[PDB]
Amino acid sequence: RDGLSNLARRLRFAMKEGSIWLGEQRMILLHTAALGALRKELVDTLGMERARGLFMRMGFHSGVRDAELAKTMRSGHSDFGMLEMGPCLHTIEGVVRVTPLTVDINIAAGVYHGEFLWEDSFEGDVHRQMFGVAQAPVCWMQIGYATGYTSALMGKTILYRELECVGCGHPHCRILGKPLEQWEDGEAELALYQPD
Amino acid sequence: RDGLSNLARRLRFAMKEGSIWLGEQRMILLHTAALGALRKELVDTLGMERARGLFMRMGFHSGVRDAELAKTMRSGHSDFGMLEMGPCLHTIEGVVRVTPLTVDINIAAGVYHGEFLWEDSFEGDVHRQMFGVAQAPVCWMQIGYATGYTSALMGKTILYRELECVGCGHPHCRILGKPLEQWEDGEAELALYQPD
Ligand SMILES: O=[N+]([O-])c1ccc(O)cc1
Ligand SMILES: O=[N+]([O-])c1ccc(O)cc1
Ligand SMILES: [Zn+2]
Ligand SMILES: [Zn+2]
Repeated sequence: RDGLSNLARRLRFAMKEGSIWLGEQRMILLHTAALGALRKELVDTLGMERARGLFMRMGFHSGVRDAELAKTMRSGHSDFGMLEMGPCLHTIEGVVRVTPLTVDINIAAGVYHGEFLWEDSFEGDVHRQMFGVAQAPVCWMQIGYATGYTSALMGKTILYRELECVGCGHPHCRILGKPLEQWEDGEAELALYQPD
Repeated sequence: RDGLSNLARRLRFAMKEGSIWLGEQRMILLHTAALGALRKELVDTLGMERARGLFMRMGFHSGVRDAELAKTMRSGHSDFGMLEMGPCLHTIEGVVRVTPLTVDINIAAGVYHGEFLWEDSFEGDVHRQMFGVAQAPVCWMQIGYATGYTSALMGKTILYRELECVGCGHPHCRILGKPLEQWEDGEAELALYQPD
């Protein structure tokens, strides 16, 4: 659409340089099976908790870099048209089919309240094939990205949580995003986003 | 070499289902910076040697899957034909631009001795900006890839090693693949491909 066809110009493949660039960031195409295998080794080795952390932060970094890109395409787009580049880029990257349910966003006022549908989550899919169906949501990297993108664009922390997840048997994933303090457990969600 | 054009049609973007396909494998587009940041956490917390193995093994799984795909369209393709598909896929993905130097392969006879030139190793050019110049070769995931690809192709253990590598500060990377039996340290090398 207008959010994908436009962000498509920022993507160029250079088989002449063996490289891929999305905006100003170099990219690779990576086999989901390969990342699933890495997940199983990290989970089995560092535990499920330490592992989710590592994936959430990898997602965060990715979401931030795409927010930088989006911000160079500010133009005459609204806050919402700004926001929607995130879901757009997430789709182009082959991670999930993002479907915005309802978004309330003002950047200047520090107001954001967002809810999205996720169809065909790579991360849920991969997780059931490696661990089987899961107790709690598994799209760690995908959530980190949401968190990373939206914080960067708002210049303030916006944590997301998966409300429903394909990893837990549900038909899809579903997520809610809102400012850190608007979260009861928001202090400790933020803790997941720190290395040391 | 010229199989780039052919292999490149196997790669489709399926935005409707938010998914990218290489043959029958689902792929994602991932920022090298984010991958760079996971490598750094892993090196800093698990040890440089222990992270090397994790990425080698992720590479290995990637390679085995491009070999699995290249084994579906071997219509009128010499053994060198099928071998050259690895470098192309690797290049196409955006991991590295690969120059075959001297390839000697006969699958039926167990014959394989390959040397390759690597320019623009994302990995070496990522370990460059996180740990500065390294001392030992640092394109772990990339080498794992060759190893997994050719071993799947030959039906036997082909290990690769880097002779030169940008992450050590040389102009370029250069690799040598050959059967396990023709490596001085081959058995300790095959050991890295096993998970702890
Ligand atoms: O920034 N956002 O609001 C997003 C970005 C990606 C996504 O999958 C969902 C929401
Ligand atoms: O199949 N192979 O021998 C390969 C594959 C990839 C690469 O970068 C070099 C060699
Ligand atoms: Zn999910
Ligand atoms: Zn190298």
